[PDB]
Amino acid sequence: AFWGVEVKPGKTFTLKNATGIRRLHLSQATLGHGTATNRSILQCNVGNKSPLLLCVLTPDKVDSCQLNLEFEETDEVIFSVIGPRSVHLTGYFL
Amino acid sequence: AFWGVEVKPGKTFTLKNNEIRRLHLSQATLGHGTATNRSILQCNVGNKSPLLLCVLTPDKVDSCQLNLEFEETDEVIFSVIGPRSVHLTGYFL
Amino acid sequence: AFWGVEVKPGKTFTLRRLHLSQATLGHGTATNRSILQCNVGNKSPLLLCVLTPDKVDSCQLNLEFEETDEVIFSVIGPRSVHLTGYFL
Amino acid sequence: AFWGVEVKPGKTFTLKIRRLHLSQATLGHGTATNRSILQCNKSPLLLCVLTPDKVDSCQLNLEFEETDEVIFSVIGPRSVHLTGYFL
Amino acid sequence: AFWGVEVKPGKTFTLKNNEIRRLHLSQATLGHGTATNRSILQCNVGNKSPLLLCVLTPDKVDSCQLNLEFEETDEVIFSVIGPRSVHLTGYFL
Repeated sequence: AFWGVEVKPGKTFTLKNATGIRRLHLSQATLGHGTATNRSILQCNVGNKSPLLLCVLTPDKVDSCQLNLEFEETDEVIFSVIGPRSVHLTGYFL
Repeated sequence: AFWGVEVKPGKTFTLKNNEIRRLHLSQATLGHGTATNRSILQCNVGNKSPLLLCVLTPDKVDSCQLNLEFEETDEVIFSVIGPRSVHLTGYFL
Repeated sequence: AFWGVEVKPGKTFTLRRLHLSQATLGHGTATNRSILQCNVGNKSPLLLCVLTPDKVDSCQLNLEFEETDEVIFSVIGPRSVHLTGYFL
Repeated sequence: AFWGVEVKPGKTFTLKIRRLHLSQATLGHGTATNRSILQCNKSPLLLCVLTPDKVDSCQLNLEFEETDEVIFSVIGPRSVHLTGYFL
Repeated sequence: AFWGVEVKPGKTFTLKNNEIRRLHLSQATLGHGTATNRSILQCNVGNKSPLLLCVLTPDKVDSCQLNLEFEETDEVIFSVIGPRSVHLTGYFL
């Protein structure tokens, strides 16, 4: 059931499917290790639709936060991180 | 299925349930900008008196959980009062 | 499904299963805190949350009610509290 | 469905009705500035810490049954209002 | 239903399913101590690379919601990096 991935500052995670589609519950975003003080923003693109901000993590202030989103899509979902430090996404499949 | 929209400052998003789904609103995140004044997320199902959903303060409370649910015949109008947009995210069912 | 009410400082609201999701501090310039209180019948009052202006302006509750008994929400403090949630 | 109890700074609460969902802990009335800790009982586990004028309430979202040990205690100067609902 | 364990600093707790239940991890609370450095909750499944679950900072963020669920064939290794323990609480099913 458990699911998780570290999305890195220049890299992107894509969630695709393979005729069946699983439903993923994204629960938590946690700031990764680093010394940089600038914030990291978690961003999401479904297809070509404009990107949506999921959360903002500020080192030593808001180091992790709840998301509780759910994904069961026919289009690929692209998570990206803008900022100096990676974001650990954790959750579970339904 | 995933759902989301960026509500710009001083603008309105309208949720229609015409052609019928139940939306779970999960998260509100402050958008990009340099302004330090707060943004308030507002909701009105009807021309009714608006109810406050949450307050986002730059560099203090940049996002917050909502966990509201909508399944209405009337339109639902979300609005943002403040200098920076609010990204609403959630999911159907 | 959506449900909500603004409980004014000097006022009480009286209430199948309602999921109370969110409490948000209302407009005003007062800096004193507001406390959300709940009286279910002759029972002693229980505190649901505390909102402090410019510090804790809203918070999750995630409570549920379906009560043959009358539920009375009240706010002690200078500013109103917007309660939001949903049925079922 | 609604459920709640004020656990006083020096008193223990036990559950004695359905599958209980503990949702919220709120600091009770008082002027004391010292922290209050909510504890559960076997070595006891901390559920949350509430600090006056800093963290006055917080989410829990745990599930209990009377079949369980279920011994809640509060260590600190101010009581803790536990609120939630039965399943 | 209730479940919980204190993961001591630098130590490991193992969630083992065999003989199979679904555990809902709800809450992480910082344990007793005077150290001001942060504690990080970490999760491994088998020999894969560890994922960060949450960060607890003394006197700032002393506890936080997790709402993770586990129902795996392999052991789950929780670990704490930092000076103070982390009390994990949750429930089965």
